[PDB]
Amino acid sequence: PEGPELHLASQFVNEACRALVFGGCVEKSSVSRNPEVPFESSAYRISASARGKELRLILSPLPGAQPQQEPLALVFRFGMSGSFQLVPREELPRHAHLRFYTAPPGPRLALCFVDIRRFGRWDLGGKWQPGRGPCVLQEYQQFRENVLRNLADKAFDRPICEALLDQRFFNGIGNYLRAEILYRLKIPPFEKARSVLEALQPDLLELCHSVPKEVVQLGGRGYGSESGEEDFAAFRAWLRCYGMPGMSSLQDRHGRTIWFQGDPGPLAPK
DNA sequence: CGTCCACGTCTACTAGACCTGGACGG
Repeated sequence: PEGPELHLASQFVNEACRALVFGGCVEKSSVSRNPEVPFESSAYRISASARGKELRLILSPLPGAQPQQEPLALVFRFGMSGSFQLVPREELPRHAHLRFYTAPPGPRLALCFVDIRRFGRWDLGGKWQPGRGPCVLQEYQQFRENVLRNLADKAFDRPICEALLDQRFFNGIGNYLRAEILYRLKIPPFEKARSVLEALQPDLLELCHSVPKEVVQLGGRGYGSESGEEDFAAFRAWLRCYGMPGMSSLQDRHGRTIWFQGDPGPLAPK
């Protein structure tokens, strides 16, 4: 999941749970390093919101539910494969590591946080991760300021392709979005970040918002989409650069691949 | 059978580590 997938996931939770009531406990699958979720209620509603590469769930007891519960918040990161699914209670799609169960009036479902590689995390406390910058989709102006007020930061000495993954200033931008963003403007991926940003103080900071936004409007599951699935053709078809034939690719300093076209830029690995 | 790759953080000292599974090579 990148920012758009986080957003689509939060909006899926909100749509798919609009008319559901949950009940019972919050069940974490075995070998679940992540913490148990201490929360029981006989009738609760679930909602979500996204920020950057994080997603917040809110568990909200209906009036009169038992045990007494104050609404609880949980914040998820998706790692390389996190996702959410609403499934029939007994047709659990492994490796569903956290499970929320509908309550009886109706067919029994489980909302699951499904994470094959188990790189995802959650933490108790509905708090955004300290240090993540603002959301490039939902807090653009803040996002933009937090970049321009901070170019002295040594994060900006790095190639622009690397700086774009720094979640302290580009919360939500991942590996496919960085290629697509840089490609739209033909900025070499290994130009220096500060040089490309100081020019501002659509440009690069605007495309950091509207590019991931385009993916959200495709709807569907974005990068998460499955072959042959209908939203997977959409996504593949939207990509112009990331993994496309006729593009170059190189390894950045952390071993992540940056796709691009043409000039690799001054700071390339050589 | 294998090796390599993948939408990202974490954390223990800039590499590894943490994971499963799909594509494809022999």
